[PDB]
Amino acid sequence: APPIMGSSVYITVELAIAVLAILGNVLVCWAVWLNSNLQNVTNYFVVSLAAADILVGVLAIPFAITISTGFCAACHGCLFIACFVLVLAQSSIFSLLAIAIDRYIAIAIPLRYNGLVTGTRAAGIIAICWVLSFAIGLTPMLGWNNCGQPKEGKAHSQGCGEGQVACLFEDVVPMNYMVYFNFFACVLVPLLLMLGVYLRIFAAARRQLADLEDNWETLNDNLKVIEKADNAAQVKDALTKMRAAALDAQKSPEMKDFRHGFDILVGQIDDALKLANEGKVKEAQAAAEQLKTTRNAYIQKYLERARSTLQKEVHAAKSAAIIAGLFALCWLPLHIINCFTFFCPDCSHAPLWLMYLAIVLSHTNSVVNPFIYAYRIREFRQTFRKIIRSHVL
Ligand SMILES: CC(C)CCC[C@@H](C)[C@H]1CC[C@H]2[C@@H]3CC=C4C[C@@H](O)CC[C@]4(C)[C@H]3CC[C@]12C
Ligand SMILES: CC(C)CCC[C@@H](C)[C@H]1CC[C@H]2[C@@H]3CC=C4C[C@@H](O)CC[C@]4(C)[C@H]3CC[C@]12C
Ligand SMILES: CC(C)CCC[C@@H](C)[C@H]1CC[C@H]2[C@@H]3CC=C4C[C@@H](O)CC[C@]4(C)[C@H]3CC[C@]12C
Ligand SMILES: CCCCC#Cc1nc(N)c2nc(-c3cccs3)n([C@@H]3OC[C@@H](O)[C@H]3O)c2n1
Ligand SMILES: CCCCCCCC/C=C\CCCCCCCC(=O)OC[C@H](O)CO
Ligand SMILES: CCCCCCCC/C=C\CCCCCCCC(=O)O
Ligand SMILES: CCCCCCCC/C=C\CCCCCCCC(=O)O
Ligand SMILES: CCCCCCCC/C=C\CCCCCCCC(=O)O
Ligand SMILES: CCCCCCCC/C=C\CCCCCCCC(=O)O
Repeated sequence: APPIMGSSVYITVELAIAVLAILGNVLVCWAVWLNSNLQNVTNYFVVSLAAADILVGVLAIPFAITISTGFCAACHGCLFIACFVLVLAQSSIFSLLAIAIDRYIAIAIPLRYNGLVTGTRAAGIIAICWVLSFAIGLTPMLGWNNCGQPKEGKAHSQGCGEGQVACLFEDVVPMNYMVYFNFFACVLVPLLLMLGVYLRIFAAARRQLADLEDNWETLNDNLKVIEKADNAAQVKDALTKMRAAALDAQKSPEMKDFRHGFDILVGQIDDALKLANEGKVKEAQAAAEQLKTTRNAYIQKYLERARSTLQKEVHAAKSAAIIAGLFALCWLPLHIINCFTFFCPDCSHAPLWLMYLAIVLSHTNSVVNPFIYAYRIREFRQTFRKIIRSHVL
């Protein structure tokens, strides 16, 4: 069948993908620019991500279309249009790796997060990572290429000029770079680091929610113990434990009542302890019952406001992990095909239709991030609606 027929489907699909990558990711950047609530360090790596996805539809996809033709070109010039998408894919990994780290710092040390993780530093890291993306993505241009052994039978068959080659990806980029350097070192290892960072985010979250439920139990159980105690020493024991678990939880209009609610609580425990150390066992049990009023007015509201925040931090970590995981679902096929081309020379090269299919799959990854934000993030969804209603409609 004529090559232009199959090539037309691939090109139409690529262009259709390009439009969707530019539209959806320009919509993300427009939301982060307008909504002040969306302006945080975590969302500055999202804009770096969206920028990389914008450049895929504007440059990487046009470049991919160009190299599918095998047009005659200067080898190093063809080497650039073959390696530019590696820069964009490398930038996406750095951002994906920074979001995972930023979400870990947020849940592992929320108190020193505002000073440690600032916007000006996020900008310096984004700039640093973008430069390194060009260094890593264009390494073949520094010498690790196949321009020293061009297929001159292929170049002559296509009427190429002196110093030109038939611009094909696997003919100018060595496969040991794509497998050992790009896939294993620069794509796989970083994705494994993310997997481990997300394992520690969720581990730190399950632990903290449980430890807050342990204090909530240690208080009420010690209150029940006092309501059934018999002497002043028992009461003094159940209060010594409660004071430890109270100050332990202490560690805005809401933070003012949160600090007042614990002053009352810890103070009321001091009230009962003095009586327990004075031999008054009845007056101590009565003073401890006033904690039941502080509990149903301050403590139970704090426990639930802290439980909700930990849940909101887990929801966001999951949303971030769905973005890095879908990056693997889209890029692993094309990487796994390169491994078969590289590791098994006795295997038939994957057919051209599977290459196209794997190539367009890697490009659909630049369309899906705006959908995860709109689906899994309430603030992004609302801001997308505002832009669509006010400007696009
Ligand atoms: C700011 C952005 C939009 C500029 C984009 C410039 C791009 C399209 C330019 C920059 C370098 C250019 C390449 C450099 C060298 C060659 C070798 C020549 O034998 C074939 C064209 C080719 C392969 C060029 C194609 C177009 C190219 C990739
Ligand atoms: C969710 C993702 C990671 C699963 C996708 C795995 C895909 C890319 C794997 C599964 C089976 C693989 C194929 C199995 C057999 C062959 C025949 C061989 O002569 C060329 C490679 C080729 C054609 C493989 C290419 C890659 C392949 C299609
Ligand atoms: C941990 C996961 C997500 C990373 C991906 C695993 C990759 C590296 C694995 C999965 C399947 C593997 C391939 C399975 C079969 C073959 C055929 C063999 O003759 C050469 C090695 C080769 C080509 C393997 C290379 C490595 C491979 C591509
Ligand atoms: C098969 C169609 C003919 C032209 C081609 C090709 C081709 N063959 C590959 N073996 C290949 N491997 C990659 C990868 C880059 C980063 C990770 S995997 N690419 C790039 O990904 C989209 C393609 O258009 C190209 O830009 C590849 N292209
Ligand atoms: C295709 C079914 C319709 C749904 C569309 C989505 C699925 C597209 C997936 C693969 C298309 C490529 C199929 C494989 C084409 C192989 C061509 C072939 O058999 O080789 C030519 C042979 O040399 C001469 O007979
Ligand atoms: C708006 C920013 C995006 C600009 C992209 C411009 C659209 C170009 C799309 C595909 C270009 C592919 C050209 C193929 C080159 C080979 C042609 C030939 O061999 O004669
Ligand atoms: C805004 C920054 C502008 C710089 C953009 C980079 C443009 C040049 C990119 C790659 C240079 C490769 C072209 C060299 C021709 C190939 C030489 C050869 O094969 O003999
Ligand atoms: C590091 C961030 C800025 C990088 C922007 C991209 C500029 C181009 C980078 C490398 C170009 C190397 C290829 C130069 C062509 C040389 C051709 C030859 O030697 O025959
Ligand atoms: C072959 C050299 C290319 C440079 C490597 C590119 C891939 C980056 C992989 C790991 C970088 C590690 C530093 C980034 C932060 C993650 C560290 C961590 O696990 O906490």
